[PDB]
Amino acid sequence: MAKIIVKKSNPLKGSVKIDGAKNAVLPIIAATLLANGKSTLNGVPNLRDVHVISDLLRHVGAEVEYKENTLTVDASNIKTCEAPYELVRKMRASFLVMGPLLARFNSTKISMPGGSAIGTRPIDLHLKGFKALGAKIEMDHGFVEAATEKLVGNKLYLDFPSVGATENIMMAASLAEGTTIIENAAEEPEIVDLANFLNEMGADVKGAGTNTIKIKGVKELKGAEHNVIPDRIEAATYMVAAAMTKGDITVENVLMEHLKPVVAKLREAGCEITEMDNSVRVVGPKVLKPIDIKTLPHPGFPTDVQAQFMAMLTVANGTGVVIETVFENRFMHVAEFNRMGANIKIDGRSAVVNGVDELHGAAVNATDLRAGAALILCGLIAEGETQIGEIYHIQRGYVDIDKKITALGGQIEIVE
Amino acid sequence: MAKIIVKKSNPLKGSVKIDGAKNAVLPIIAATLLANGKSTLNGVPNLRDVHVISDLLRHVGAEVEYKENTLTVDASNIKTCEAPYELVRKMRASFLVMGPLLARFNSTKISMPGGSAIGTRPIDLHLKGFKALGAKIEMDHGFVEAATEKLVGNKLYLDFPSVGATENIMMAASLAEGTTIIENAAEEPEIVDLANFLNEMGADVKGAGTNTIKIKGVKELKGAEHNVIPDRIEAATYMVAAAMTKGDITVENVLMEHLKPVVAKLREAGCEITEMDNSVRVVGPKVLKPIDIKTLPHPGFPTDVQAQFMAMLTVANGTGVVIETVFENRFMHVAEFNRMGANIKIDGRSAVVNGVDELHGAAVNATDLRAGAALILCGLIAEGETQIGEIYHIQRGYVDIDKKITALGGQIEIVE
Amino acid sequence: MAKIIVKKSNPLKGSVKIDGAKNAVLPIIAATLLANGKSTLNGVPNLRDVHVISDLLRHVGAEVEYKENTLTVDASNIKTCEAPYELVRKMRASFLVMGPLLARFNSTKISMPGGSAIGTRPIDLHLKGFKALGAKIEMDHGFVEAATEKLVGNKLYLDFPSVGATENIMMAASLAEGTTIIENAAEEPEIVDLANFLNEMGADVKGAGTNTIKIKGVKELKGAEHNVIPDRIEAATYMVAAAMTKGDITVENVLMEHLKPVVAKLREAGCEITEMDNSVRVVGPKVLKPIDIKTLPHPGFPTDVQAQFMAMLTVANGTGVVIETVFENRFMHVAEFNRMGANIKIDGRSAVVNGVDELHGAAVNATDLRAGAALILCGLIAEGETQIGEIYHIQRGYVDIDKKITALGGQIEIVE
Amino acid sequence: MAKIIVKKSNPLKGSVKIDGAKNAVLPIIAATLLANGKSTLNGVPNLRDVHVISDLLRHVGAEVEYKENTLTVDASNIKTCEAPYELVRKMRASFLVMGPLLARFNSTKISMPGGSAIGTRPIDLHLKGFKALGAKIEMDHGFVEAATEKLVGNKLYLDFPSVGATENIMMAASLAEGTTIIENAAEEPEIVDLANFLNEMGADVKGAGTNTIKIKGVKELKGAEHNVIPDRIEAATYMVAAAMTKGDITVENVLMEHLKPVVAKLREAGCEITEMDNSVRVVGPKVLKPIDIKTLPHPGFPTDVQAQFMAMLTVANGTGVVIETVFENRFMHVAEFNRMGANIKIDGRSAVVNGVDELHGAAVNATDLRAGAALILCGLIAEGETQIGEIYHIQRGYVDIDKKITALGGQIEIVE
Ligand SMILES: C=C(O[C@H]1[C@H](O)[C@@H](CO)O[C@H](OP(=O)(O)OP(=O)(O)OC[C@H]2O[C@@H](n3ccc(=O)[nH]c3=O)[C@H](O)[C@@H]2O)[C@@H]1NC(C)=O)C(=O)O
Ligand SMILES: C=C(O[C@H]1[C@H](O)[C@@H](CO)O[C@H](OP(=O)(O)OP(=O)(O)OC[C@H]2O[C@@H](n3ccc(=O)[nH]c3=O)[C@H](O)[C@@H]2O)[C@@H]1NC(C)=O)C(=O)O
Ligand SMILES: C=C(O[C@H]1[C@H](O)[C@@H](CO)O[C@H](OP(=O)(O)OP(=O)(O)OC[C@H]2O[C@@H](n3ccc(=O)[nH]c3=O)[C@H](O)[C@@H]2O)[C@@H]1NC(C)=O)C(=O)O
Ligand SMILES: C=C(O[C@H]1[C@H](O)[C@@H](CO)O[C@H](OP(=O)(O)OP(=O)(O)OC[C@H]2O[C@@H](n3ccc(=O)[nH]c3=O)[C@H](O)[C@@H]2O)[C@@H]1NC(C)=O)C(=O)O
Ligand code: NA
Ligand code: NA
Repeated sequence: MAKIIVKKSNPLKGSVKIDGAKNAVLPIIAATLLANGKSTLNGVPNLRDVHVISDLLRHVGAEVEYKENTLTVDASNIKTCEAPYELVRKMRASFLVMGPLLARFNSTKISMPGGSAIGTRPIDLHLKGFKALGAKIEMDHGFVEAATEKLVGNKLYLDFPSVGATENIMMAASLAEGTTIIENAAEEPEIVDLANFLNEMGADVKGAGTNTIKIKGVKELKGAEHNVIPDRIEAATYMVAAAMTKGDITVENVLMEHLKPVVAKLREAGCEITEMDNSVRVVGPKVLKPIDIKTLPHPGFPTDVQAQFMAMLTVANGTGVVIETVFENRFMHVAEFNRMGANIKIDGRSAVVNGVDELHGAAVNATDLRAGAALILCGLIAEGETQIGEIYHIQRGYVDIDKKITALGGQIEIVE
Repeated sequence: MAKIIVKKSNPLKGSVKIDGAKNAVLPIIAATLLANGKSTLNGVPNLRDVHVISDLLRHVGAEVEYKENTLTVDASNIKTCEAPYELVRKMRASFLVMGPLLARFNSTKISMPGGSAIGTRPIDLHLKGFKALGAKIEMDHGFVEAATEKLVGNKLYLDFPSVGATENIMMAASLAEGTTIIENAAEEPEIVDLANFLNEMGADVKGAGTNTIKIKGVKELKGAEHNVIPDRIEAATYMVAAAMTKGDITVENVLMEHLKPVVAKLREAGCEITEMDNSVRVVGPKVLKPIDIKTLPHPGFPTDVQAQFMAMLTVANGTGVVIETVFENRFMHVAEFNRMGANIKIDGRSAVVNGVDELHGAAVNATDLRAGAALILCGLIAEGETQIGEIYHIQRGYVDIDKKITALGGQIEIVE
Repeated sequence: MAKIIVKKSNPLKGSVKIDGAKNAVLPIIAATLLANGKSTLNGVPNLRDVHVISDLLRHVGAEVEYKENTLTVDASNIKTCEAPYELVRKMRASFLVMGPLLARFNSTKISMPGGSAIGTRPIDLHLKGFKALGAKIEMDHGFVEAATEKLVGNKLYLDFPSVGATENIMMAASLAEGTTIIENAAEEPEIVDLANFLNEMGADVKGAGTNTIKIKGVKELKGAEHNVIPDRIEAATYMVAAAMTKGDITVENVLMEHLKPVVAKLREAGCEITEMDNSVRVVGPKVLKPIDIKTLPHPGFPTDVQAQFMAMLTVANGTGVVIETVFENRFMHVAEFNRMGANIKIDGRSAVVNGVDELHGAAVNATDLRAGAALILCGLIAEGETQIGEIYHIQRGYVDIDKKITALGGQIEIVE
Repeated sequence: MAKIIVKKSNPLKGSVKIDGAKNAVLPIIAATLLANGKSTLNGVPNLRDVHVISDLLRHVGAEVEYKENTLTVDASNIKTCEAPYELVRKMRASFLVMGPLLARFNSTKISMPGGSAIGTRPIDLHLKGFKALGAKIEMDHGFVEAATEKLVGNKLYLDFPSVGATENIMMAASLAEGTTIIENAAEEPEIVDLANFLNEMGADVKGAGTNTIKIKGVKELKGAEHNVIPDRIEAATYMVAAAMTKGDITVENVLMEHLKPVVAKLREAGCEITEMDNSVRVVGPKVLKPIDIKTLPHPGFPTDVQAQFMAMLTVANGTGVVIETVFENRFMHVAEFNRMGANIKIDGRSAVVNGVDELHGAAVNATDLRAGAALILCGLIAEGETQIGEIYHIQRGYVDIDKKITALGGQIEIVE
């Protein structure tokens, strides 16, 4: 089956346009279900996970049309409030329809996400929020059912500033009676994009991007046009590629505000970075300085760039430490980096990376979306040729990574 | 040497006035050193750590006067910029004079804090910030020296949202040339109090209490009058005491905004809590419901109430899990709780508490400030009599815990 | 693709014959490569991993014949000393030919194992041992090459009592010049079986099953007949099944010595166990008592029975804690147990299991060999019907689990 | 109060005689209580912990005489079976009288050890063993009481190969009716010494030093003469000192068998070591090679030499990783090493040591016995002068460390 073949490449040089954020668009597509009427989402990346959640909206009865980076949804006449096992198994962000459906129909039944490549990932905080709003929860043969006679706003506290739980609870609260306060909310940029979209539909959401979000429920929402924010993780991926290849890359169609920790850590590693209004230029250092990273809730260093920064550290001039506080098992890529000649040792949530002279091409498997992209970065600097398998992991969340890297001068090819 | 003797007590009932926040006043006292002139701090708790940092200010040449909860400082004619080993060894918040002194005199030499009861606690992020402002750092025989020809504002990123580093860097940046941005800042309420005080002295600090703080340096600051915020951890301590003793306590002179996670978790445990403008009433449940807590940066659950909530969980109706993400070794109290008949097992950063019928009085030692207070809470509900040793831990950060608990109907006595 | 369908079942009752140990036979098959001549292995389980390593022996030029639980190997005329990427990727115990090949031909090149379902699993200790014997090591594009002018016995210390490293080093040392001492050796029963087989071929291996193994190299080894020990993990799997289903099962063709920790922990959980010469009877309790387990090197509790004991604990009468010290990510099954209604929370290497009334059938995926078998145990007691996917994990290491459970009265079927 | 002053020293050269093992003698002194009659222990180190447990034996009514490294005990006419809070608080090995007293009198009451400098250290496995022998356990106000109508031999499984629990259970089982089997026993050399002493008194203990110990109870034991084994941790401490100071030291009166992992790791670090019958010569390398250590049950690397090897690694030529699997909080020394200019970062149970050019003298505090000795090793190589406080930690478990290091050419002094 399919492989990505990467060869030792030239320093990457030129411009790359960044697509719309996967992780903004998935909850915003779920949010269209809140509205009686038609929404228009612009800047939608052409990704498999977008098509899967589109098919979930079709399954519950919304009218969905995608073309040329615009997705329309008419949720006027939703029929059903069940998310079947196969769709949640394919893509766990499916779970984000639970909030909207519960809010629109007072009842929903959603397959409970199972194992994940990057860890045991419970959805307890989502359900905590729904119960605080007056939903009763029960489990039936792998499904979780939530039903109420009406949602009522309430104060609720998130034990962890969960991105997903913040999204699900915000959407449910938008149509509740009264005022909801989400304490210890996720501050991620995608949370702000979602809130903006809810407000464009007629909601009253304040505080998004802060530690506390206040939602005053409205009786009804209407379809609206929204421009999705740019993919900050894709941007970061190309910024790291510039660092690792000692290249010079302008990343176009980005928001600097959303890239703060990545910019800071790349500068600490030796990069020369120029921040502009809609773009950032990254020039890689001649010698990579070892740095440490610790993944944390935004605006701490993002776990979605952890594997990619680890890959950069494998040829840094010294010892770097990576600490993963957000996910349990997000080190499955380490053994693959080691096949390419890295010197990485893990214990618990920390990985000690001892920089080597260079990596050497080898047959490797992507273990997950961000680690696969990290193996592509390894393959750009590794001597010889790298063959990456299980490439569906990559293809589900990066638009045309082969074409974008090809246009920056790298040697990469998807073969079937 | 001295002991606190606690006996099985009546349910606590009545009102308790909360003192000024230890952890607000210590950085605000350090901040008085920034000003050429005299500051007046009202609501200063009469605590040993206040007197230690006062003596540190005396050592560098400030004029300090304390009386009846007001502290005045005239920092007009500071002489010296060295913090000696004995003062930092006695109280590690001593380290918070480094920022002000560096800013006022362009040079400072500060003993580097050593071991701590609750963990290995580096000060690397403080120094990261100072270097970003143009300070050169070097180590000399246990001291860290930082010197510059002038501080210049800069963007800097905190790998962890460190309370202390946020404080130290904010104070240094207040007199720097140009604009400093602290990304991934601590959002703790004490950070806001400090910023307010800097602004009262003439500074330009915006964003405090958010994830990003922007400081535009000014050439000079002037002494100002400030009212310190109330001690949110002391308040929480009494709120827990109400829960554990099945009492009914009004905590006076508090800010509900600062107590959000404690209020939420006590309500989840079964308490009936009434939030008012300057006070909160806590009525304890008849049966404590087991809850889980996870310590996190504000507004996540505070590590300073972790031991005290653990103590509550030792008689809860089931199994609770405590996860300490902020400090490394903040479980030294567990063996002492176990001497009183708790059923607690730890591995790594998690403690599994299996609720028991009741605790039984025993001879125990406080291991640190918040754990000692937790042993007092255990002793209020434990059968018989509890004798607590190493009480200096407690006395350094609680005002008259014997008198306040005595006025709420508990049986407690300090003996010499 | 294929599924195992398990339904709520009767208590299991009757006898089950245990097959030969997967984990004894794989290193013993690698060890046949040491001998110039023909070996005969009896009690070989008819498992996919046996056929994969057989094909690896074919690839290097040994003559291999399997029939009716006997495998013969003639290693007289080995041709090549390379283990290709596809065979090691399929089955990482492939790596165990490195020791024999290095010893027979003074040179070997072996693909370095990559990611594993249950953790990042380096092979550094294997290479440490080979270097101590005089091998030079280098990496070439995912392969590790080891070559010497002659192996010479030496003292070497294992940082961890690695099963695989102990096996690989013992086999290499059997043909070395002089005496090797392996300090901090694995004491697992499979290590003793291997040593016995080496001695049957003419080796001089003493201390196997103790913390120190002394090998005096011989110039040549000869094929021998060996009876492989019974599969202690398969036995344990059926013993757990008896406990969980409240059944009464005699496990036939086992060695009690190898089952000590499993027998002790099942008795602590409430089982009535009768140890006999070649068999053990397990009668399950009416109420399962919660127990804690901590995985450790033999004779500590085996990590290969961890998932299966976790599954038992999901319906125990209280709270049990599972601590995995041997493998990093061996909790991927937890999310699947949770889909079936378990109440499991993990942090770091510990899992807190809060016993529930009963499990409920659901669609689940095996994540690995021992966890898949654990999902079958869940499905026997879960209400309704459980559908298990990714069943190749199970089928690679259990002989006819459907037929054996069917003969004990359970309802299970493999469908294609 | 008292300090140890160490100055940058010459390479250590000469011979040092090692004393009797603290950790052998403490359980062997407890074991004298088993015998009706008089025991004579030779090679008893003149240590405070020896005098504390001697006073515990006096408290229960044994006749104890110490002189010139011989301790006699007549346990003929024991009166009482209670270990008071003050003696256990002073020295937690006090707990090891519980087994003997329970066995001699069928009843005992022992204060339950509280907090410890190096971790939360439960005694649950001790009690598990006693209950398996027919003892009923209950807690009374910090004491644990264990009583039976008679101890009866039984099989019991240790979840962890606890040194203390193995000792306590072995001593209790020596006078039980029938045969006890301890599965997953501690294999530490001190366990063998104890068993030898029990057998010298008339017991029947086999398997000590293996993973399984079988005790056939006898009705009565008689006082015997015993020669205690040498202190393997003291020996290791001086061996490390040779490595760190680039010296050349013969350690006299040792058993090489007990030092295997320390010898292996020092050789991996670059030392030239010569093993002899009663002694070992260690010559330190010119450049220390970084190594990793992982603490484990014997014969894995001992946790009691972890701090001392960490100290060696602070000036090694590269990055070493220390992993502590045995104790929870055994990193309290790290902040003190950092005051002396080390570069150590911890997360969870792992410490990353990044070797520096040299350490620099500073005021430091011992946190515990083995860490204090490690600070002395730091002070021998640190530039200038090191002042170590809280020296009682050191003095309780090292005989005349000042005099022994002075005789090897180091500059050290205890001042009062
Ligand atoms: C890996 C992905 O990207 C992830 C990204 O890594 C994380 C962190 O920034 O935030 C999103 O996941 P998420 O919403 O599942 O993440 P969070 O809920 O913040 O999870 C972080 C931590 O919270 C825990 N968590 C989350 C929810 C909950 O109810 N309980 C809970 O314990 C998780 O198990 C984890 O330990 C992204 N996904 C989307 C669709 O936005 C992906 O799903 O493809
Ligand atoms: C225990 C105390 O209270 C503490 C309270 O527990 C914590 C957390 O809320 O915030 C203050 O400490 P702090 O400023 O030292 O805490 P933080 O800097 O946030 O430390 C949290 C975490 O960050 C780490 N940290 C901090 C600074 C740094 O340069 N590097 C670093 O790794 C710490 O080791 C720890 O793992 C309080 N002290 C004062 C005077 O405000 C006490 O010092 O008495
Ligand atoms: C899961 C399997 O069964 C496993 C079983 O779980 C373990 C533990 O009992 O022992 C065998 O693996 P193994 O030989 O790879 O296991 P070990 O080497 O003991 O690994 C235990 C620990 O040591 C570590 N380890 C091992 C070798 C090494 O060079 N370095 C290292 O750090 C591992 O990563 C792990 O953390 C079994 N496999 C066979 C074929 O005997 C399987 O491979 O199917
Ligand atoms: C630090 C000391 O030396 C120690 C030495 O570090 C350790 C490890 O080698 O073995 C002796 O302690 P010990 O008998 O208390 O140690 P162990 O019982 O093996 O403890 C190791 C691990 O097992 C745990 N443990 C032990 C007993 C128990 O019932 N439950 C339990 O969980 C401990 O908490 C720890 O995590 C030494 N003490 C003596 C008097 O022999 C000291 O007490 O001064
Ligand atoms: Na844990
Ligand atoms: Na770690």
